[PDB]
Amino acid sequence: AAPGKPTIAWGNTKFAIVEVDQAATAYNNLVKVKNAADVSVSWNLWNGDTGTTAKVLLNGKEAWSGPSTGSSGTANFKVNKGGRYQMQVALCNADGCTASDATEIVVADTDGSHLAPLKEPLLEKNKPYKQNSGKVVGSYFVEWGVYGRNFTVDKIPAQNLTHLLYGFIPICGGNGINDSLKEIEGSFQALQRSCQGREDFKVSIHDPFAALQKAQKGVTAWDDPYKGNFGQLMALKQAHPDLKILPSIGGWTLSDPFFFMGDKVKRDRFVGSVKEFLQTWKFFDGVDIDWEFPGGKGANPNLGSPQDGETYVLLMKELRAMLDQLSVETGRKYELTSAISAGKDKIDKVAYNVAQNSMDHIFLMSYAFYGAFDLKNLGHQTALNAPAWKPDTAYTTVNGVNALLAQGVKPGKIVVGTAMYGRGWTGVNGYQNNIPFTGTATGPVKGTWENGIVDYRQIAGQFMSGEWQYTYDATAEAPYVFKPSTGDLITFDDARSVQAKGKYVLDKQLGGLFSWEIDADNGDILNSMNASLGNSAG
Amino acid sequence: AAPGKPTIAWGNTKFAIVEVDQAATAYNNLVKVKNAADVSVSWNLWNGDTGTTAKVLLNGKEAWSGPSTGSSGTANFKVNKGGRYQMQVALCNADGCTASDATEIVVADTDGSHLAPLKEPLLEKNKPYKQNSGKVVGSYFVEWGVYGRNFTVDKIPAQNLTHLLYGFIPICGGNGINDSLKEIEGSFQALQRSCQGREDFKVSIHDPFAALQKAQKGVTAWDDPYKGNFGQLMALKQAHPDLKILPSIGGWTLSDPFFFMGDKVKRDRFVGSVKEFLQTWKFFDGVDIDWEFPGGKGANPNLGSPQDGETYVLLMKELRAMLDQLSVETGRKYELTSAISAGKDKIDKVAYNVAQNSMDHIFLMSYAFYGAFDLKNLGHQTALNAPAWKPDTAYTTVNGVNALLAQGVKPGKIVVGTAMYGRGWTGVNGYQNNIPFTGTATGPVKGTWENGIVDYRQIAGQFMSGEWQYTYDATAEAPYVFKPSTGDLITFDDARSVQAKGKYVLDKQLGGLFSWEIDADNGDILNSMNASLGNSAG
Ligand SMILES: CC(=O)N[C@@H]1[C@@H](O)[C@H](O[C@@H]2O[C@H](CO)[C@@H](O[C@@H]3O[C@H](CO)[C@@H](O[C@@H]4O[C@H](CO)[C@@H](O)[C@H](O)[C@H]4NC(C)=O)[C@H](O)[C@H]3NC(C)=O)[C@H](O)[C@H]2NC(C)=O)[C@@H](CO)O[C@H]1O
Ligand SMILES: CC(=O)N[C@@H]1[C@@H](O)[C@H](O[C@@H]2O[C@H](CO)[C@@H](O[C@@H]3O[C@H](CO)[C@@H](O[C@@H]4O[C@H](CO)[C@@H](O)[C@H](O)[C@H]4NC(C)=O)[C@H](O)[C@H]3NC(C)=O)[C@H](O)[C@H]2NC(C)=O)[C@@H](CO)O[C@H]1O
Repeated sequence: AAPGKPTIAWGNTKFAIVEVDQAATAYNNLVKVKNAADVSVSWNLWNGDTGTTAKVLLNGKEAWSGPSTGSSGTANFKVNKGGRYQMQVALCNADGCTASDATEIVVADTDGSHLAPLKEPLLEKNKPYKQNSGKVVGSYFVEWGVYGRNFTVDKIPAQNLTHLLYGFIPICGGNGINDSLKEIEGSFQALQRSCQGREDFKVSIHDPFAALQKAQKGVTAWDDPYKGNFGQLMALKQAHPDLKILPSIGGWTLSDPFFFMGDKVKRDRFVGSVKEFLQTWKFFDGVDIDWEFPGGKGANPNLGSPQDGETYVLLMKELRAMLDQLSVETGRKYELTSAISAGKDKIDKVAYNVAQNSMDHIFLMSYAFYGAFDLKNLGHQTALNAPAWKPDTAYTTVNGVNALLAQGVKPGKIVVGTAMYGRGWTGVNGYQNNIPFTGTATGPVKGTWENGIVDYRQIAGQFMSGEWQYTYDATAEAPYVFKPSTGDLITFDDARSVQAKGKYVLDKQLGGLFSWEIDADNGDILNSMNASLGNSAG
Repeated sequence: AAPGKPTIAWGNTKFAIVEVDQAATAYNNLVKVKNAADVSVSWNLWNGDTGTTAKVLLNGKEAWSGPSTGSSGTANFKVNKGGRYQMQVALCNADGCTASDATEIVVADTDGSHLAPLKEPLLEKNKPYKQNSGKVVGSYFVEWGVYGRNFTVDKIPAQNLTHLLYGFIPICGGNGINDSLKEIEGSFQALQRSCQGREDFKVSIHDPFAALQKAQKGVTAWDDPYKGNFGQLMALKQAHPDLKILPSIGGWTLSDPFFFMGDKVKRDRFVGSVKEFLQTWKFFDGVDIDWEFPGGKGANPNLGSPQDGETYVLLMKELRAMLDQLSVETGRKYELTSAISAGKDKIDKVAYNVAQNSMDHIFLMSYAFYGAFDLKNLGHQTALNAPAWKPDTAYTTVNGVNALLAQGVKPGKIVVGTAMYGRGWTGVNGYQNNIPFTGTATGPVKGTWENGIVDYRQIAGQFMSGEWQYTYDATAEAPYVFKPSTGDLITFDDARSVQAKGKYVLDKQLGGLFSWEIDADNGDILNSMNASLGNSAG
């Protein structure tokens, strides 16, 4: 007669292809990529003949087989594809095979194949849009926003985006390489801990706790291998297979390392580490380079060289070559983007007409044109055009787009920036004809998280009432609120200025719109980005 | 400044003092009693000075301490008491100690200290009673009832009992020692597998899957160490701290080994294994001996000796001595009981007037007086008295009680048996004056699970309607149903006969009532046991 029916032993059923060390703070030790997950299963036979061969099946297919030598057995084998499997133990003899009931086993991987789709309801004022315009609709999500700002991946209105960028992936390096981090308490040290034993110029993760270990919706079980932002992004990719999720390298305080990349030894090491990062974290779809900025004038006053433009063009061509190789290895399309200054003095330091051939999209940072960093020359921080009182204004969106077009950049590559936050000053005084922008300020406006910067949510929630004046400048295409008693002035984007940017993109055949930063919107800004580009509601 | 605040690493938080091998079918390998659980905790420090000393606290008390030498650490230590603890990791230096948030850890033990109370709602017709009569209200639960009968520990109306007996714990032994098991397919083999490598005459668990591994309400997590009947009984003891839960050794098919216990070498080995079993499974409160029966005439026709009475008295005295020692070692009260034949021919083979001094209670099996085992001499199987048509009837409850009293047994030791099932015959014919008990039968009645035996639930649900006659014999104090067309006759207890037994117990100052078997009642029988003994509703 056939063997008796085995009973699968109680035991762990959760396994991973990319293992995470739960007691590691250095990136080198934190993740281990294997070619396959090590899986184990045991069984007991409470009644009958134990058979002569025991097998482990996954969805009916043999993953292991060996001699059946007693009432209990154990099998160890490898599983090289992530997902959930119905696993059975079958005992066979010449008279037949008898299979156990199935037990589900989970085989984790960083594409999120083991995870349920994170498909959460839209919050605040976000309304549903269908990405059918063919235009980019992007936004940045910040790693550290999960703490005070309490804005996690399950709160991103993901169906309303084509591109979701993660700021920021740091480049390892200590003294003289990431000195701009020292301006932020504990930040430089944090990177040195993450990069312990790791060469400089290789990428890492700045805050491994936020990126991978903090419990978040959908990834709360103790043995869920990937938690934090990366575990939720993987689940988000299961929910939105076409959303492009790009890791952004750099930003204001993590850009110093780019200034050393004129040394091809360092550049090659960096590019190779980006390739490894994408092989490790499969939910990511390319790389965004946010170098602020070629030529200097970024956070570090001691960096910047006339050689930076060349280095930027080389870097893009080599990134593209690496991504093209990864692309054919995997059958996937990988994207290469960059967030750049929108000021013509900085644009002119790079030959974008050449670099564009390596890039899918150029995220023109048409924001922060003005702000509390300059208390004497006030102006709209993210306007489309110059204002009527100063038609010579250098820093406007159109001027940055025009600088790119004048180099020969194709219009379709250019993605216009929208601000989901305002910049502002306090004590504004000595202005003429009721236009506060003609005076000078005494300091920054009180921000939501930091001086001189205010979330759009707070502008709409608190500064559109009481003594606050509201004006929409139709020449510049920019809103601003002003409190005459304290002289507080805030410049930002609102639904109408975003609609003007969107119409401008469609008229000039530009690539779409992107924003900084997603946690600060209440929905009004992203709704307008979507509507103004022609995306159908629903 | 004090050290930074550590983050407890994700990891297993469930540990056990008595470990269970998930891939073991032999009792020797299945459970491992340790003096303490091996616990482990790891931690990372994402910000700050790591301190110079790291400590693991349980409810604020140090369980481990060692030098803090880096950003991550691991501690291994022992916990010798079951329960749930709030565990913290603190990093200290001369300037202060900084403790992590707490993480609960579970330390399992077999008293059920790690489990939530299994306090389930009464089902079917069971109504709530308060054990305030001072009388025993007992019932047996069968290990194998969790399969076809689907009657699990969460279905026991536990608040309505003083004593819950578990049938049955087997005594290891193969050929010539447990031959009565061979009458049940796979049963003898099952015991040989459980007892592999274990000496004969030591106790074991007959079906380890039902007793410890089958998922049941309250004990379904893969890493819950104790599942099955024993895990639920532990949780039941957390819910009913005063309920006495006794393991019963023997029964109809596991009694053969007792017949060899005239050899003190074997008897001592048995008693020592009972002590070990109670040290291992702390939720149990003593031991019930169900030897059927001293003198033979049990399942095995080749066993029985005139020496059995002596062996029984010795066994009880030695069990009592072992329990008295365990009792003072633990501060607990342990009970020693026995289920015995109620026929005077069998009672007379034992000097109960002597054995009673070692026993807390005598469970008089005043049932199975008659049944399909004898097709020619029909009669009430569990009546209080003889019927009017045969006032010389030997097997009645009163006669068994009277045999005990005549030896000198104290009335308070005697617990009267009630049947939660009926016995019956088919083809009953040749009876006079409409009393079916005067005829003879052609075979057994069709049972619920086995021939000639019917659950009371089924008697009430199916055989109290249609062609079935119902009669209550007030002389005997016994109900019976009869189907004249097929000649099917069933004898059992009902609420009224149980009330007569209960009044009899109170009148004669007996110890209380017990029943066989709890899964077969729909609530009517246990309700009456409780009411008739004077227990207040509620
Ligand atoms: C003496 C003084 O008055 N000098 C003035 C100049 O400083 C000034 O030009 C503006 O200069 C500031 C630097 O202080 C600069 O603002 C940095 O701007 C970048 C964007 O280009 C920001 O970075 C990106 O966006 C967010 C923030 O918006 C970053 O946090 C993120 O890392 C980056 N990524 C993305 C995708 O957004 C920096 O955050 C920001 N830093 C500070 C300190 O604010 C403006 O870009 C400069 N503007 C131009 C047009 O160059 C000049 C012009 O107003 O006036 C001089 O007087
Ligand atoms: C030739 C023939 O006709 N002989 C008749 C005799 O057999 C007979 O006496 C009765 O004999 C049967 C044995 O066949 C016996 O029934 C065994 O009874 C015990 C209880 O005493 C049962 O065991 C316990 O209870 C349940 C069952 O009710 C068990 O399953 C459990 O293991 C035990 N524990 C508890 C707590 O309950 C046996 O299950 C049962 N076995 C069978 C096969 O049914 C009766 O006890 C005998 N009665 C007396 C008074 O001795 C005799 C009397 O009717 O008639 C002869 O003719």
